[PDB]
Amino acid sequence: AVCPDGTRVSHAACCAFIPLAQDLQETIFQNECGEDAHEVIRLTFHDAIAISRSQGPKAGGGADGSMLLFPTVEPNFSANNGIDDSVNNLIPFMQKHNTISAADLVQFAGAVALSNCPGAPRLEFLAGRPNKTIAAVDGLIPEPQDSVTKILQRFEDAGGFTPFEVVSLLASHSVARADKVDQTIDAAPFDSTPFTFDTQVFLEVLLKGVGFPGSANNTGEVASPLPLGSGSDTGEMRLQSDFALAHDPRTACIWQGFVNEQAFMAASFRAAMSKLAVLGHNRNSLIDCSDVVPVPKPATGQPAMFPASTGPQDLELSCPSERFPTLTTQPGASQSLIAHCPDGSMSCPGVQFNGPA
Ligand code: HEM
Ligand SMILES: *[C@@H]1O[C@H](CO)[C@@H](O[C@@H]2O[C@H](CO)[C@@H](O)[C@H](O)[C@H]2NC(C)=O)[C@H](O)[C@H]1NC(C)=O
Ligand SMILES: *[C@H]1O[C@H](CO)[C@@H](O)[C@H](O)[C@@H]1O
Ligand SMILES: [Ca+2]
Ligand SMILES: [Ca+2]
Ligand SMILES: [Sm+3]
Repeated sequence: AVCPDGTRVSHAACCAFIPLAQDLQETIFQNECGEDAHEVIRLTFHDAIAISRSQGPKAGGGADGSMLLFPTVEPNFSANNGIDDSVNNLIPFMQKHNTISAADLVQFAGAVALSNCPGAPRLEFLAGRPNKTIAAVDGLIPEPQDSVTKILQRFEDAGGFTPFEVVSLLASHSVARADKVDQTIDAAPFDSTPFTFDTQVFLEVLLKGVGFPGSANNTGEVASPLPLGSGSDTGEMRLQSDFALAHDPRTACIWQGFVNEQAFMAASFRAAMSKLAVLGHNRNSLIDCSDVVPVPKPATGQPAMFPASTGPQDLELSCPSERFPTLTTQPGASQSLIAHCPDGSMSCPGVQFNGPA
């Protein structure tokens, strides 16, 4: 088909996603992999994972837009703490771009946001999820204090995910920060490059922790290898769950497998997101609109590196059968601050709408 703007696309049904991408980029992402992109990418996962094979359809409809359609239910569960701002940012798009369902809007917006993160894959995007569902029940969202057994079980119950797929999806923590785990600090990143979809998170979670970016006894948090912060440039935070996954016998070799393996990490993330984005649906019933997902920013191609203040002597390795790669170390005697802002500054407040969530 040829869309009103002149773009030739695979299917006429995909045309409406072109002005939706443009509006999302102009209004909330500004083509950056920043705070508002990060919040939307987390929303794609919390919308989709709230589904349970064992409990039946009444527990939740998966990638069904339930967070937007029932903004006062799930966003208020304690495991969904902080999800409200992303829901309030996307509801105005649901109302304006009103030929696209809330469910499709959530997944597409996640794809567009990810496209702004250098090294991300260009996600598959299928369209056609209905615009009516139910509110999910509580307890379906994994939490950072959860054990690996609990987490792997949640993902298997939700959609048959394998432990490989689960760790693959956690490549999203390469572009992720925390505001609620420690109430005294904002936007504590999970790796030293939270605006770049690289493999640093897999490397850095394997370093010995030496302190905390904020206070020392928050639920779901463990010691960080790069806890130094100053002004708005908050130190790195480490989640108990990511730490546990990196060291458990079921997942340790998969975790290490992504260190310094950018294209493998990106292709694996894409395959698992392909599955996540259609939870609650038969993929044979959705039409393929992958061609209207923006082309991602390319990585620079540089290998992973130990941040200054760290080195191979700091590794806490857990995979007996695979060789840890030989990496260089960024020069410098002490930790560099991790920038609060994509252009390296500290002053970049993201667009935020008020709303019902
Ligand atoms: C065991 C599974 C996971 C757990 C327990 C987990 C936990 C968390 C926690 C606690 C935060 C911090 C929220 C805050 O306090 O502000 C967070 C942030 C984030 N997570 Fe995860 N997560 C997991 C899986 C995922 C997956 C599968 C994705 C996406 C495909 C995802 C994407 C992100 C993003 C992008 C952020 C950053 C949001 C922001 O910076 O505002 N997470 N995660
Ligand atoms: C999907 O459902 C939502 C919620 O019912 C619809 O949102 C309404 O959209 C109209 C414009 O079409 C607005 O006047 C309303 O304010 C919106 N309602 C709410 C509660 O925000 C949306 O239009 C539906 N989309 C599709 C494709 O059917
Ligand atoms: C970042 O900053 C640290 C000091 O905070 C340096 O040691 C490093 O070389 C890099 O410039
Ligand atoms: Ca949902
Ligand atoms: Ca990163
Ligand atoms: Sm946030």
